[PDB]
Amino acid sequence: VETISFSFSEFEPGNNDLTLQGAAIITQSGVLQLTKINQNGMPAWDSTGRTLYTKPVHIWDMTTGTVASFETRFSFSIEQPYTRPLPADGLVFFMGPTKSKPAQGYGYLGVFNNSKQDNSYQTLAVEFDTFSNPWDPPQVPHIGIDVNSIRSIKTQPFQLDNGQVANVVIKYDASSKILLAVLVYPSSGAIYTIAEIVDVKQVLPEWVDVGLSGATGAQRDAAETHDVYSWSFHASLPE
Amino acid sequence: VETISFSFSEFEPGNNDLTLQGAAIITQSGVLQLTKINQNGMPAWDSTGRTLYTKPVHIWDMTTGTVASFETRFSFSIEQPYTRPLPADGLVFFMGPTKSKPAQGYGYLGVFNNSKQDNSYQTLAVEFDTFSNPWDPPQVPHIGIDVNSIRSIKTQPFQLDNGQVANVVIKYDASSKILLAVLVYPSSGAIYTIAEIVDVKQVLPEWVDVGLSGATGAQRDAAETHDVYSWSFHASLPE
Ligand SMILES: *[C@@H]1O[C@H](CO)[C@@H](O[C@@H]2O[C@H](CO)[C@@H](O[C@@H]3O[C@H](CO)[C@@H](O)[C@H](O[C@H]4O[C@H](CO)[C@@H](O)[C@H](O)[C@@H]4O)[C@@H]3O[C@@H]3OC[C@@H](O)[C@H](O)[C@H]3O)[C@H](O)[C@H]2NC(C)=O)[C@H](O[C@@H]2O[C@@H](C)[C@@H](O)[C@@H](O)[C@@H]2O)[C@H]1NC(C)=O
Ligand SMILES: OC[C@H]1O[C@@H](O[C@H]2[C@H](O)[C@H](O)[C@H](O)O[C@@H]2CO)[C@H](O)[C@@H](O)[C@H]1O
Ligand SMILES: OC[C@H]1O[C@@H](O[C@H]2[C@H](O)[C@H](O)[C@H](O)O[C@@H]2CO)[C@H](O)[C@@H](O)[C@H]1O
Ligand SMILES: *[C@@H]1O[C@H](CO)[C@@H](O)[C@H](O)[C@H]1NC(C)=O
Ligand SMILES: [Ca+2]
Ligand SMILES: [Ca+2]
Ligand SMILES: [Mn+2]
Ligand SMILES: [Mn+2]
Ligand code: NA
Repeated sequence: VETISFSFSEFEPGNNDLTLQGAAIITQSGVLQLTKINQNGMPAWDSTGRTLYTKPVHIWDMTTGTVASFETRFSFSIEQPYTRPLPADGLVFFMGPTKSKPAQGYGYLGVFNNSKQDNSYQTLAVEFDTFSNPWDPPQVPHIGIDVNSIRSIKTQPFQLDNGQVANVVIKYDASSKILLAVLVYPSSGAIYTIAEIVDVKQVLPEWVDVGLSGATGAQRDAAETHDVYSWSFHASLPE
Repeated sequence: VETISFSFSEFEPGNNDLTLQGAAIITQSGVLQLTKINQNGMPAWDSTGRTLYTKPVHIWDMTTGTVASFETRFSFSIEQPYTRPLPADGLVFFMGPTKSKPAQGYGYLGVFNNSKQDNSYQTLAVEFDTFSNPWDPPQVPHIGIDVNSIRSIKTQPFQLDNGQVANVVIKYDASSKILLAVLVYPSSGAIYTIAEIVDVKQVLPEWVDVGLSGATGAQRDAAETHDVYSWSFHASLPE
């Protein structure tokens, strides 16, 4: 069995196990600020930032036909400090082709280039979307399972606990082809779940990068924090 | 859309919306004790108890082919206070034929009669199993998805937080046929998930009872509490 796993209980600046793209920085206190926080402590609009795990993950093999099972977990907080305009745009965990660079910001969350359903993306993502774009359901925030498109195949509305920490669990079972995501707010005890059938060999390349991305909006103060406090991942490819 | 739903933030004695079976009592403090607590506060062995919602739930319709989606949530605690022997047996949420009475206790959890795979059970269940029977995985406790058998089609080990309250979310989407279950321990933050494909059209009857059952073990002090503090449910049958 070919397995790979990492576990960041906090984030430390400088360590070359994570690549920081765009606006993403790691604070001295250990927080991954995906999008920019101004000097006054307020989130900046027109910001996009990602991080990628530096080593690639073997997810499936075309010769042997085997598909890996995987699971990722992270804790994040989104603080929306303004009533007007609406906050934007969200954060997302995404898996796709290696050596990728930040795509379009705003409602494309740094992962996609437009709203088109296109297999050439080769990207699977679980989004936590805070702004209702024309391709979105009306309710925000919502969890979404994104398969080669920012237009989710499945969405689940959830109520933001503004400024508080959420715990995310995402798991894929290759035998059932079930992709599963759970959000828990320890502050309130709220639990949200979403699941859908994802055939990974049809979606992802054989080797992928895993990463996290966030984006703020396209007009002044259409913004919110996208802080991540911890991140772990594990995959096991049968041989 | 044919919809049914209930919600108990606590339980009160006498409420005719819940039928109590076997050893199940509702204390004055509002707790549903599925299995017998002795007068010294210690859980009794050789105990089986269940509760049923008094109204049936329309899960699917034969003439139209539509299948309902549903979700249940409850909080429970299991305390294992004896150092010997091993505790037993667990508790379970189950859906099956209406007007049912308690089945066999011990490892059958008050829901099944034997360890057979028998489609005439017509019973779907999500178990939280504390004793490893010959048909069980070796790890206990574990979550299990039971389809017409106490022999789970899928299990997930989890670590008991002795005496602490756990929150359970169980969700079924009829379109993807994904049955999902989540357990969260607020006391520790632990999160556990499990999911598997279930075609309730081939499993459950058209109308079902929903319920909770618990059982202690078959020898002295092979026992533990099975207390439930809240229970909610919701099903929506498309038309
Ligand atoms: C969202 O949009 C991003 C911005 O466009 C995409 O990124 C760009 O992707 C293109 C590939 O389509 C990259 O361009 C290539 O760069 C390589 C390496 O230098 C060149 O070898 C390659 O050129 C050769 O192939 C071309 C056909 O593709 C031929 O036309 C050409 O003659 C060569 O034979 C090509 O470079 C371009 O060639 C055409 C010229 O007009 C152009 O000037 C020149 O750049 C490009 O580098 C890349 N940009 C960035 C910032 O990454 C992005 O695409 C995804 O990511 C890239 C890296 C690839 O992995 C794609 O397969 C993938 O789709 C896309 N993002 C997503 C998620 O879709
Ligand atoms: O307000 C945040 C959203 O902005 C969207 O872009 C809009 C932009 O703010 C401006 O108003 C422009 O004139 O219109 C576009 C809408 O097409 C952005 O697409 C969305 O994701 C949010 O960031
Ligand atoms: O110890 C608890 C378990 O008991 C199991 O029954 C056993 C019983 O305890 C006694 O030892 C008897 O002689 O053997 C049986 C095993 O067949 C019970 O089946 C299990 O669910 C637990 O309750
Ligand atoms: C389970 O036991 C009860 C009581 O004997 C019986 O009525 C029921 O038909 C049994 N079901 C199965 C599948 O054996
Ligand atoms: Ca959006
Ligand atoms: Ca058992
Ligand atoms: Mn969305
Ligand atoms: Mn079991
Ligand atoms: Na905060």
